[PDB]
Amino acid sequence: TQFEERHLKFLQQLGKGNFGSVEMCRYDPLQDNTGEVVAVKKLQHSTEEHLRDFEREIEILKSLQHDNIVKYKGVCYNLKLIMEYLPYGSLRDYLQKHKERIDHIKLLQYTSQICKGMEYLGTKRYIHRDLATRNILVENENRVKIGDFGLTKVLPQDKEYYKVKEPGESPIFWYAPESLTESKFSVASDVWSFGVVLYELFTYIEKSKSPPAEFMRMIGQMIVFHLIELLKNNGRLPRPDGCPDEIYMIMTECWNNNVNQRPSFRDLALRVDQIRDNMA
Ligand SMILES: CNS(=O)(=O)c1ccc(-c2cccc3ncc(-c4cc(OC)c(OC)c(OC)c4)nc23)cc1
Repeated sequence: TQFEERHLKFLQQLGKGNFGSVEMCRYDPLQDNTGEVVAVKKLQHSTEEHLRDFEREIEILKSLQHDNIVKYKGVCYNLKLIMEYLPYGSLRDYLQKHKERIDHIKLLQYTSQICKGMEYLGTKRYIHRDLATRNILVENENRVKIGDFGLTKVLPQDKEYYKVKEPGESPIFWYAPESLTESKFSVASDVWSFGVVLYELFTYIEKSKSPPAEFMRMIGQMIVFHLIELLKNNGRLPRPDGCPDEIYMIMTECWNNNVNQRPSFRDLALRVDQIRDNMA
């Protein structure tokens, strides 16, 4: 689980997000082109503050072992996080690319896996804070994984929420109202954002239907102010084209202004699994 920098061969840039950057590399310590391909995450620019967040992120990933969470492999130290490489990339891109070939039953299979991954985080009192299809990865056609933990926090021992306000662009169109108004993040705000993930899936990532596109439409520098007002006024993302009522109702329940009335991830998984069965 200690990887030597000299043996990591760069192949391509996989993405940037939240001050981190990820590369596809081949780890080839025998220098004979037989090593495995791995994903390598590094800081875009290493502050001492950002370095300390990165170290906690590594600890979090390392503590997670679950079929629907990307596998930690080790570190390389300019500290680098080494992970398994998932060959189908981000669910956001995969879904868009194969939309004509992925049915509702398959979306619910992915939805179910995301819920189980999230329930597992919950058991460790981890709050993901960045649930979005762009952060979900595809291992194969039957299996997705939560694939990034850059914003993930551990709840204090004595509170059910964690207050945090970072510099940078926040993904406001996936945020719960209380995250926008009070900077409070909790299992319940992860549930809110999960409802946005579910919306993303059922729109098949159609560009004009993205959460920023739909909310901007509804609002017409103070964008956060008007987003807050819209949500307090029960403005919501619409039912996606083709989305059944019972699935849209899962979304609308995740999007409760009342924090304590949102479903649990365990109940989300049950409902999804039941609807899946009914469809099969
Ligand atoms: C969305 N946030 S991010 O861009 O910083 C990011 C990028 C990569 C990963 C990541 C973390 C751990 C394992 C990964 N395995 C494969 C791919 C991946 C593979 C792709 O191709 C097969 C691809 O398409 C170019 C892609 O685009 C985002 C990501 N990405 C992996 C996590 C976050």
